[PDB]
Amino acid sequence: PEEKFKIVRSVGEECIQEDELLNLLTKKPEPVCYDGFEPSGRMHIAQGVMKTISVNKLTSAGCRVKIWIADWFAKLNNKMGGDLKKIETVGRYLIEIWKAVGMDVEGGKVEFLWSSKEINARADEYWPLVLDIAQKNNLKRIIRCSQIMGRSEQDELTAAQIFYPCMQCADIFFLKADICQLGMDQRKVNVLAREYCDDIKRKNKPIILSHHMLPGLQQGQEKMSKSDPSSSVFMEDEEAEVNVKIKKAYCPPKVVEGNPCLEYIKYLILPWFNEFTVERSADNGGNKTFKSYEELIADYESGELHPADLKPALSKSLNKILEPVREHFRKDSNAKELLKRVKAYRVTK
Amino acid sequence: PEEKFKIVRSVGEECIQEDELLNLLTKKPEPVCYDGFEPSGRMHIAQGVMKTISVNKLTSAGCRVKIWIADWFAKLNNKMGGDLKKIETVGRYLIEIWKAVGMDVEGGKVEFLWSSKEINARADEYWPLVLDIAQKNNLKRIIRCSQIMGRSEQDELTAAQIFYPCMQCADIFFLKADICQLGMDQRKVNVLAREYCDDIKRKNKPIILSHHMLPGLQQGQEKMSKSDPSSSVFMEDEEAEVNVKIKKAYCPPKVVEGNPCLEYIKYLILPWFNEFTVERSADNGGNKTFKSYEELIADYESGELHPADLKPALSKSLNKILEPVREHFRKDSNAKELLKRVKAYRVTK
RNA sequence: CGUGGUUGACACGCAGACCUCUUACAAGAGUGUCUAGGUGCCUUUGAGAGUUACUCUUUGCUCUCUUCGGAAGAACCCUUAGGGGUUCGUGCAUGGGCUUGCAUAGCAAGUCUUAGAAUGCGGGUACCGUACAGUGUUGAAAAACACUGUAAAUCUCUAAAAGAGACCA
Repeated sequence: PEEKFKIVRSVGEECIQEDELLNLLTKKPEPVCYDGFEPSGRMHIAQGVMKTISVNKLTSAGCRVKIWIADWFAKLNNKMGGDLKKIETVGRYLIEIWKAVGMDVEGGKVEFLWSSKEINARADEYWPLVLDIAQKNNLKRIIRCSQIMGRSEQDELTAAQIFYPCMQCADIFFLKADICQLGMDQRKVNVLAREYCDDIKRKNKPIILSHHMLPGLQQGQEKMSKSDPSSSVFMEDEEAEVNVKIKKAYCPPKVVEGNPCLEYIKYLILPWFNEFTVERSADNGGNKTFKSYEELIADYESGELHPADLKPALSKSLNKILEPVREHFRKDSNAKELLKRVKAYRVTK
Repeated sequence: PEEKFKIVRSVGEECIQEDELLNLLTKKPEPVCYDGFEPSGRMHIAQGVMKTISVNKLTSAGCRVKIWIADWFAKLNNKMGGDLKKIETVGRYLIEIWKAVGMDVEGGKVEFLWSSKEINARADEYWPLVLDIAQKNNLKRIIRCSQIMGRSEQDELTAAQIFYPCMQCADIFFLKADICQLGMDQRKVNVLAREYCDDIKRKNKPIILSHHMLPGLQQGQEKMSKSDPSSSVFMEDEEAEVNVKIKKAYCPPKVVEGNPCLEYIKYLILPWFNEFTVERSADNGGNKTFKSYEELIADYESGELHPADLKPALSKSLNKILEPVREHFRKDSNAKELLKRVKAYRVTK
């Protein structure tokens, strides 16, 4: 159990009630983890590789993982202008992406569940939960959750966006989930679920495992934005595109704070390869291999590792990571058509 | 058409866009009318007999009438504490009451539709309408509709009670409704549906027919309350209960304004029996039979008709109206059991 | 846009733009790459009929002499040399004066400037120079010329279409 605990706890940066997590792992052989994904356009790296890492860690720990393809949820936040057909193509594209990048789907522990299909099949189960969750929460509490949409409390919220936290909270119980492994931006809704548990006096509250939000490639971008293709590495970005984006990426020398390249290495490269190799000429200290983030940050702060050397190794590593996805979308005709259609779609806020 | 227009218009006190109503009657042979009824406990007189009068008027005018048994709508407002089983029992009790009092169900123009069964059967049609209606409407607008629940905008509104106006507005289109024949307290949500039509650019807006709210038997009670059994005549109230309630009813002499008994005569006795007879001794001017409300108010204000005579004749007329319901619930075992169970239930606000 | 090479090849000066790199931009660099269009000509053209949702408005596309009497220019038929014959190229908007009420102007309305070509845009034209692929040809290269097609790749790619009201909800 302690090994399982360490593995899962490594997935998220924040864990609410770690003791409950440990008890769950000891007592339940196959805990249920989920994450919810709006098919909101081209997938950037945090959705593909970081989520693959988290999910594979969870499955290796013995957990079952439900990937929630949030198609009506995409509509409610007006993605692709609310066209369910374009949403469905986007979701199929996303599923193909996770398959190609190395999601352990074949292990039989990962299930892709579509929100519309599942809720339609069992609406009698679902909507009562939505309605009650609303009933036990006052309005301001729901508005506070709007960040799950990438929207602020000051935004003119369409009342469908007041819906949105309600069904997302309901999903936790409809899916019978034990671990809420989601981004920090989902935290407010996840907490809501525990609050609801108090109102209904349900002892077994869901765990919250909040993941780090990978910053955007430009300065001061706490999170990647699909609206700026230049700040974000997309799963199907060509090697030249990746190289250019990384080259332009913010990376002041000897400054670790807010250096998005370093977080890319920390959260993407090291968790994937377990090591990071910087290839340099003999005059430049030669090749150096880093097995921990601490070594990288130490040499970077000292100035032994200069951004000019850091970024090329970085780009090479991401290109290696992304090559299987490019190959899949090049070889598989259905994935190729899905990607063509997705790239043809205008991204809506 | 003009005869049909007069008949229908006589049903509601307010009619929005009367001209649209006239065109509707001229163009569509069978206009579809609805009203929604929360199975919220014992049926007080205005829910049974006045609605029978209105519905029979509409059907006599050739309209189709859908009686909406709003059981999820009942749950959302915590009626009977939100238990669908007591809600269903109450709804069956209401249907039995409407059958017994003389609802023209045999005519084939009145359809009792359950919110649960209908919405569950066609959720794909229903819930998108709810979601879009919410999407177009800002939150303050939804809260303003809370009166449809018997709740104020200052009440701690459960977010289910923000659901409630949206679901009710959606009902209008889900039922494909042409005439919203409902109480004045529904007006705000009814108007919402017309506003929605502008937003979706739907030319054919639903006609809005708002009924008078029958006052409670006590002074200053603009509407009957199920929380005060003494102020409300229940359809199954025994003759003695009716007599006592009418005796205690507010009825100052020569004062017409705010006099409930006169309102019952105007809205229940005349529309039912087309006349009302006050039986008096020869020394008290003998029996007098009134064919119109103007005669009633004139003689009452003059003081020729004293409350001591008005109340007995009034109670006699209500007892005559209610006797079929008492007989039904006495003879039919299923109705008898339903009434027993309903009377056993605590009314929740 | 200038300097020299009289001339041209060919060099210097000016400016910009594209491509890579020194990164985080900024900043900087690099001949790494790109930078002549004009000329003159025609062009307000009546009215009707046919051309899809049903009808109406606005068009677009087709059939008759086809506003100043539009085949402008092109090309083909012949033709003594002046010509004719044949096919095609056949667009949109405003004015200001006078005149009816408005202190005057807008605002509501009538003829006139075939259209004040008067003012604009658009398009079709033949010549020049651009490059390119072909062809001949002078040239060891560079450089030079006759012709061929273009310079906006290209086509309502309409399945006529935009609105209003009907079938009627």
